[PDB]
Amino acid sequence: SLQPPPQQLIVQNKTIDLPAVYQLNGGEEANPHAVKVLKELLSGKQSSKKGMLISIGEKGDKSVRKYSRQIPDHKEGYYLSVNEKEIVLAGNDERGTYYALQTFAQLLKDGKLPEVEIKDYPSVRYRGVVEGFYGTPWSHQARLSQLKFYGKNKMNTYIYGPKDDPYHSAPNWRLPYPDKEAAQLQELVAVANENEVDFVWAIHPGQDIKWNKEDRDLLLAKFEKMYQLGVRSFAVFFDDISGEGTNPQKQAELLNYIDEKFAQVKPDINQLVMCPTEYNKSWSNPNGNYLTTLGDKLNPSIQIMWTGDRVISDITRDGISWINERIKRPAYIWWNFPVSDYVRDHLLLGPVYGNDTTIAKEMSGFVTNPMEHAESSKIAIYSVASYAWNPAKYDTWQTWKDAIRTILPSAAEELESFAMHNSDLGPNGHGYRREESMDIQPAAERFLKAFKEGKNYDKADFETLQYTFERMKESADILLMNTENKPLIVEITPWVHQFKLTAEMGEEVLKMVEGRNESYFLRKYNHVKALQQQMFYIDQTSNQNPCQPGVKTATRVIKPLIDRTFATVVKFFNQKFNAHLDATTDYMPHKMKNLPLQVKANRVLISPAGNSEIELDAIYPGENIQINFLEISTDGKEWKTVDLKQKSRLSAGLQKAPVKFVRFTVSDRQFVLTIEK
Ligand SMILES: CC(=O)N[C@H]1/C(=N/OC(=O)Nc2ccccc2)O[C@H](CO)[C@@H](O)[C@@H]1O
Ligand SMILES: *CCC(=O)Nc1nc(OCC)c2ccccc2n1
Ligand SMILES: [Ca+2]
Repeated sequence: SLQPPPQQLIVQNKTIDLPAVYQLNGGEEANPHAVKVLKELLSGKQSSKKGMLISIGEKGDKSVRKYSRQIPDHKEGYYLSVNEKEIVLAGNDERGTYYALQTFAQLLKDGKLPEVEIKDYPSVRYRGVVEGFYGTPWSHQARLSQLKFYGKNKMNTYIYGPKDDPYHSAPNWRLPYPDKEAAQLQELVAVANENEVDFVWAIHPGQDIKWNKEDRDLLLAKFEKMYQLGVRSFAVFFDDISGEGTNPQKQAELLNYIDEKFAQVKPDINQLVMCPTEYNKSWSNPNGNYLTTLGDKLNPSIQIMWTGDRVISDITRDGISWINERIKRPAYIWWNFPVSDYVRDHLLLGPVYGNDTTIAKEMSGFVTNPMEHAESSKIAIYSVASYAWNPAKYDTWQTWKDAIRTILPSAAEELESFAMHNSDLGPNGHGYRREESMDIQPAAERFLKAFKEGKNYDKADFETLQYTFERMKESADILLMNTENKPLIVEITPWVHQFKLTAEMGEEVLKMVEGRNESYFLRKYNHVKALQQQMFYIDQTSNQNPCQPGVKTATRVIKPLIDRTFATVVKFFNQKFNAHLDATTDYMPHKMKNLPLQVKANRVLISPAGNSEIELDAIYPGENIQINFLEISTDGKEWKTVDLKQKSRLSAGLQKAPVKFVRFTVSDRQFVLTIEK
């Protein structure tokens, strides 16, 4: 179950016991970070000249002289061997020896090891994570846990650049970090050194940069300050800006100046990376030369980032050849998944897939932009680690499961059950979607076809939907009480509650389908109406972010099935008993075309596309109104007019006037009312 899978592996079907007495060779000349891991696995057991020999070292150390032809000639490569007589842990360099110990740890199970020989190295030079999303940046504790996660999975790159960090971007990118933040970054560097991770500190100055010597010197003095805190890798981001910062000639000259007077003057600087203004094909200029200007001017040692054909996209062979021909070097991939800062009411916990597995030679690096929930991003981050190290053997679904069993061994099935139905994005401006609920979709669709048109449904499909809802409630309850990874549970709790209510509503709707007598039907109908109101309450109190507030879950297949079945059986009931039950699926306290009202924060809106009127559930102080292509009231009858101001964009302030009724009548497609709460 080795992850990432080695490049060469030979297994024997013999097993040996971890030596109760051993003899260590090279503990004083091999990588201290590797030796530490090794003595943790050996602790309690006896060290002496007598007993089984264990040899650790880098190529060149006396300890591994006998094995120098077995060691691959690759950066961060290594050689591992286990048999009845000895154990050999030999890297090509110090990082190779560490990675050798990471594979060693997985092999050890029940104090036993397999007789095995491994020769291994990475297909992609730089592999890791870039924290470059919009929203609440990762807490200090989350980042400490991230960096240890990367070393176990042989990730060698952590790029720091949260967009909402003011000392990284606007407005204070010229200012050194305050003492509290500086000591915290100094600890992150230490921890990342211990885990063999390059800490890349980025800076995002392009929105108000001036191409003079004052800003150029200040950017360097900040880089020097970051250097004093330990940083040895650096990046400059020019994404999502307007104005003079988009000049490719000035951008290249700045990065070349950083190379020659900073990166070439220090003794120990590693990566130097920049992100271009045009960072995807769809947004580049055909009548232009931005990318060819960078490609010709940028020093060859400086990397250039790229998200692919679009802002959210999969990386193909056509797409990477399109950019490599222009920038005149292999691209440094910035892959925007599972980042969710444009769909903040969803969790994206599905598998990693869609990236070509034969283009390892065509890319300098590969980093994933994750979500603001750090522990939840581990599922996809684990998969990127596997993909980037050995793409030729990358198995999508098997790594998704292996990730889940590593993140939460105590309740892995319960978490897989949760993630299976929390992976799609819903409709979004990028048109980027993922698979969800694929195992139950066939039976779901067959049940609803037959149900809508009087035919009998297969009893097996009906039982498959009952089995689903029942297991959903098991996982929700078990996950909420799980203390193995308390940070993970805290992140997902609002979705876990909504998950459970979805499942309860599902069971009640299926009982409406069975529908024995009239009295039972109305009982289940009233219970569904209560569950709807409960889902509304969570949606309005939990995760009230300023962008897409609320909580959505199981949206691709499960929620449409429950809503469509509820609407259908309610209409059959009204036809049979001549009744007038409400068939609407989402609770809404306000009232009144078929466009439903929405409540987002303190806003009340109509969904975008004598006359008509909106009635609130009470009186509220009014703030403003916005319409895009006349009167208000508090009791219905006594109205009053306020006029609008145009600039498509009609606005008007209410200035705290009491309001309950709003009307538009016949005078000269968003439509929003903002109130005070
Ligand atoms: C290079 C890159 O991806 N930049 C940002 C990025 N921005 O892409 C945009 O949506 N760009 C944009 C679109 C409209 C207005 C302003 C910027 O995409 C990622 C996914 O949202 C964000 O996390 C990144 O910070
Ligand atoms: C919820 C507020 C919001 O949408 N913030 C946000 N801003 C930007 O761009 C700011 C220039 C953004 C870009 C890409 C993805 C998400 C984003 N969110
Ligand atoms: Ca050495």
